[PDB]
Amino acid sequence: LITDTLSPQAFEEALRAKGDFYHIHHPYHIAMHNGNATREQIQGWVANRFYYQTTIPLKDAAIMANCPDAQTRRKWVQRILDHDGSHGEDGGIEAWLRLGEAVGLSRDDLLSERHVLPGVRFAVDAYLNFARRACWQEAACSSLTELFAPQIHQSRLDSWPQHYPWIKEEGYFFFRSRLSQANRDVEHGLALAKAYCDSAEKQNRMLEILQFKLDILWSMLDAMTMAYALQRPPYHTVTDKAAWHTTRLVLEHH
Amino acid sequence: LITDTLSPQAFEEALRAKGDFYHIHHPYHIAMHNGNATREQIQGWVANRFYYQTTIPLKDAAIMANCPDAQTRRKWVQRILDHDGSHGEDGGIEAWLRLGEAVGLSRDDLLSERHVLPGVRFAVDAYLNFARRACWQEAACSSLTELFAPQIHQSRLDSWPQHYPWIKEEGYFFFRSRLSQANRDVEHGLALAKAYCDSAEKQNRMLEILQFKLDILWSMLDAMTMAYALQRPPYHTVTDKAAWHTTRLVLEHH
Ligand SMILES: O=C(O)c1cc(C(=O)O)c2c(n1)C(=O)C(=O)c1cc(C(=O)O)[nH]c1-2
Ligand SMILES: O=C(O)c1cc(C(=O)O)c2c(n1)C(=O)C(=O)c1cc(C(=O)O)[nH]c1-2
Ligand SMILES: [Cl-]
Ligand SMILES: [Cl-]
Repeated sequence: LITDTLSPQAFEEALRAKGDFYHIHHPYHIAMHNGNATREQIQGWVANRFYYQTTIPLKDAAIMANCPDAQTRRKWVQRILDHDGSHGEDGGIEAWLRLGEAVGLSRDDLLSERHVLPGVRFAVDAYLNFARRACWQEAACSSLTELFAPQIHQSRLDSWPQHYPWIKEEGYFFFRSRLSQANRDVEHGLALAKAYCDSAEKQNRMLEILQFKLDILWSMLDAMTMAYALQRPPYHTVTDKAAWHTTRLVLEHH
Repeated sequence: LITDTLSPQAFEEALRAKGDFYHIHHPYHIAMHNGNATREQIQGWVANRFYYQTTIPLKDAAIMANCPDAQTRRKWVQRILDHDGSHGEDGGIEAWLRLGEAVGLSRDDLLSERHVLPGVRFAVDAYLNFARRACWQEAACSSLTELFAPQIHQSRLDSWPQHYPWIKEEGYFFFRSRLSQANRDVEHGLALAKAYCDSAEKQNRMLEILQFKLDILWSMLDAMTMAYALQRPPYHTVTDKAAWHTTRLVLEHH
């Protein structure tokens, strides 16, 4: 715990130290990196991570709605454009659908969101609800797990082709695009964090907010582990079919 | 799937059939019932389920905030009284703390909420968030897993004394109190559902809301299983200490 307020430069390094808990250290990721994941595990990861990807623009729009500073909104909106496309070009959500196709899943497999597990849904929804309710500065700075993302994207680019040569080349476009996007994103996030977190109280709170974000990522992979590695998906004692709910209940009627 | 609107009696039958997916069928519950859970597994369950218990009055207050009908509010507030108590350590939250003491945990172990796993937190927070955002009728009716609760309370009253004689008597007061309270609650909840859900569209929607509620309960137990049965609590690959966030971030500073 911080007792005497860190300088902006020392505070940046305390945020970066949270990378010790990044999801690159989760066994599910480690198995994929080492070549020990199954195709079913890879497909399940791609289908479930699509729910996070399609939530990113929702959460960034939520931050914008709570942010009365036009300067900050002019920069932040680029995140929405990167994922949704500008306009019919493509964008990150389309690139994720192409990763789906590269691992053998149809566009409808991903777009239906029928394979998204409830533990993934509750973790990703927690991110959106924080973004809706927290002050904009706190919600914007919870993006800063992006500090650690280029390293994980590059790890996949380096390892997957050797172990999983059946994954089509087009599939890798998203990970390569993020090497530059995540870097520009954090150039903004860090400036915000270092300006805003100017007391020991705000610095400790922000570190706890970043821990919450890391917990979301870890918990998504825990749900995937139960379902696809341990043959304990929801209701496995009662049925062999998927029985969980499949609807963003507060955003869509059915 | 319902095509032609069910009668109120047939709709009740449809709600009751969802009991097939109730958490009495989860392996973590089954192990406790059969006498095969460890003292640590039982203590972890009591500490984590306290986060659900302390959220119930928050959720019920959220329902009331969204309910412009005074008649309904006059009935619903009794749920808040039941958990918070009319006076003194009276109430269900205090009874759960006494269950904590009966299994060997202090009041601070529970009140600090330091043992609450992120997967339990995100599932339970999903409940609260639905109650804050959905229409009051739908949020109220998501209580209807109470249809199945007296049986699970009775299962513990029947099995635990013999398997776990070290659990102190006073521990069993909460489960016994809920045999009557859950029945009083569902009298109202089922009357509301049968009156409100008077079209095929509303009936289909409500069965999906009840499934969402079932999925929350199942996912809480999946998180406990990872941490306490499978030796895979968060961050186990990089630390032996608890490193998850421990704060209701949007409701308390820290
Ligand atoms: O593949 C990954 O492991 C990973 C992790 C994260 C993260 O650290 O939050 C993001 C992404 N990918 C990603 O593709 C993405 O567009 C993204 C946006 C954000 C954010 O919080 O706004 N995180 C991440
Ligand atoms: O011990 C159990 O398995 C169990 C289950 C549930 C449930 O079915 O939602 C409740 C409770 N307990 C409980 O003690 C309680 O006070 C309660 C209120 C509610 C509700 O949704 O408002 N559910 C439950
Ligand atoms: Cl990224
Ligand atoms: Cl109950």
